[PDB]
Amino acid sequence: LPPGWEKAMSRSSGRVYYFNHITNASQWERPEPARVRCSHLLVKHSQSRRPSSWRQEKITRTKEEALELINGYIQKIKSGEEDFESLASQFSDCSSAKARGDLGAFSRGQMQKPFEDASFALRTGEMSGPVFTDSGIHIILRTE
Ligand SMILES: C[C@@H]1C[C@H]2[C@@H]3CCC4=CC(=O)C=C[C@]4(C)[C@@]3(F)[C@@H](O)C[C@]2(C)[C@@]1(O)C(=O)COP(=O)(O)O
Repeated sequence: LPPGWEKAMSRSSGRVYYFNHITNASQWERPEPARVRCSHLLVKHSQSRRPSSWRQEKITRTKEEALELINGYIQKIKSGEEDFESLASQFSDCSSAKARGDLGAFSRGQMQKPFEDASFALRTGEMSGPVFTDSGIHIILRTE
């Protein structure tokens, strides 16, 4: 399949699914651009390189607590209960929250590598799983 995909077996149901080890995306169905546009939702934690945001002057949550928050947001976005944009605007620990998480367009070479690799491995309209950087934990949405 496309870059980074492996076949796996559901631990609960036993049904085949597909997992991407670059984006941390997972899906039931069987699955590089010079520039991409992405949005993100960042949840910071106490070990983030800058443990502060517009939401909270001192970010004290643990990495484990941050991951739980990220996992919950992913659930709500995938279920359609919430839009990615809505959750980014409300809960992202990044100044880009004011722009619905939009970071604009970019080529490779500009940023932290796990974020870059995930961004360039996503298809248009596809969303990542939890992506870990020195900043915290990200959900990334490729928009263009
Ligand atoms: C890992 C994220 C993603 C970064 C952005 C990727 C795209 C980009 C390309 C550029 O050419 C210039 C800027 C951006 C838009 C980008 F690099 C930056 O905004 C920084 C981003 C969000 C980031 O590193 C961050 O979350 C820093 O947060 P803290 O510093 O608080 O730890």
